[PDB]
Amino acid sequence: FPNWEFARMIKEFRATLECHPLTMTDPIEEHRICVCVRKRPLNKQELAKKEIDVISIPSKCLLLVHEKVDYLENQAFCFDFAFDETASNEVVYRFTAAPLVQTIFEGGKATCFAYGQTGSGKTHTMGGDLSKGIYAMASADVFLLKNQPCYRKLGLEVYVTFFEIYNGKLFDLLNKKAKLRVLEDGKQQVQVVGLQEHLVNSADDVIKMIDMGSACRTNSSRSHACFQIILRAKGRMHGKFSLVDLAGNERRMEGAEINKSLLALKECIRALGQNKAHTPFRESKLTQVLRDSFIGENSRTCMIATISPGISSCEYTLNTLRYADRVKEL
Ligand SMILES: Nc1ncnc2c1ncn2[C@@H]1O[C@H](COP(=O)(O)OP(=O)(O)O)[C@@H](O)[C@H]1O
Ligand SMILES: [Mg+2]
Repeated sequence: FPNWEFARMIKEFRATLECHPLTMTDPIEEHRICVCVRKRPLNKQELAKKEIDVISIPSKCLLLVHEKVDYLENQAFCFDFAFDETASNEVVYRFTAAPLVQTIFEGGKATCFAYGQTGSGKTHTMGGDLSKGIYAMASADVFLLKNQPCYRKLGLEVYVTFFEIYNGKLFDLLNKKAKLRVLEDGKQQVQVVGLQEHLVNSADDVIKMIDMGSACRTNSSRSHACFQIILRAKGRMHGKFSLVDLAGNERRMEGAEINKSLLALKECIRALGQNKAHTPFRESKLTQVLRDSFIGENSRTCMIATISPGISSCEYTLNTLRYADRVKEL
């Protein structure tokens, strides 16, 4: 009843729109830079306040934003994958993090980020509803891949880390929120001093670590959480996957550290894209710690831009989409 016949126009547009959504049998794609969008459904509180759903997904790659002016104006965005409200964590995982698990076994570096406004679904995507969770699904597949004959030969051990970044400070979530320190040497290599890697022999051990870690993390909407899977051959690093649940991108309080951090990340992803010798890693603790993952022939990244579909979040949604749009730009 409040926001005009805008809801009626949106419904009429949806009834005419013939859709071609993503399914689980669609072939997995191999991208150096994979940029996705994930729309979460309206919650019970949003449905109670009569929030209009202003997002449609007519294909595996296309996202539409419905704007009132006062007549319907539809804005289109194109991504590698667009996940609608029917997409489970399992479906999202398949097309994002899952193809990057093999990368770490070939001796590469992989990164996976969940980016978007607070309440959009980043933690739900990475950690789980409480149901997995990209961290758990990646961990499970790491242990399946290392039990295979090809890789069982390599003599690989699996280590894990889990830390958060808040106000330019790193805290170890597996070692009682200890304030670690990030150092850079004369060759631009970065080390997190005091960060202990934990040896794990099963995905069940990792789940206990994530749960141990998630219990620590607190507002958790103002911090980045980074979970790492590290493959070591004989103590020598073979491969690394870093999975990050970023701080909310929406904007007295502080959001200047977050915004510079997110801007720095975009530039680092963009630079990996262009196979550049230098990227502005130093501009944030997040990019400094992940420096190693934005360089190399066999370094790959995925970003999942999570969006809240309600009319009230429209401006924040457009900011998220505009940012994700500039992440994979030649
Ligand atoms: N795709 C989804 N399907 C169902 N519920 C979701 C989905 N994404 C998010 N939610 C729910 O919405 C709420 C907020 O999500 P959350 O992951 O905490 O957001 P964020 O980390 O981006 O701030 C939670 O109760 C969560 O389970
Ligand atoms: Mg969260």
